[PDB]
Parts: sequence; structure tokens; C-alpha cells
Amino acid sequence: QQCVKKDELCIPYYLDCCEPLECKKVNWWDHKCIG
Repeated sequence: QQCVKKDELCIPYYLDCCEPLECKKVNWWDHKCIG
């Protein structure tokens, strides 16, 4: 699947972010793209 831009949501164990971001939890409830 496509990547994910930083600041954009996402789902752990489903989609992944572009790079070097990481499609995971950005906080404790909101899941987006990090690094």
C-alpha cells in the first residue's frame, strides 16, 4: 500500500508511513505518522 505523510493518521498493524516517518501512535489515542 501507499505511504503516509507526516501529521496524517494511520493504524498500527495495518498501514505504514512513507519515510522516515512511522505509521503508528502519535500520542496515546491519536494514531498518525511519526518517525
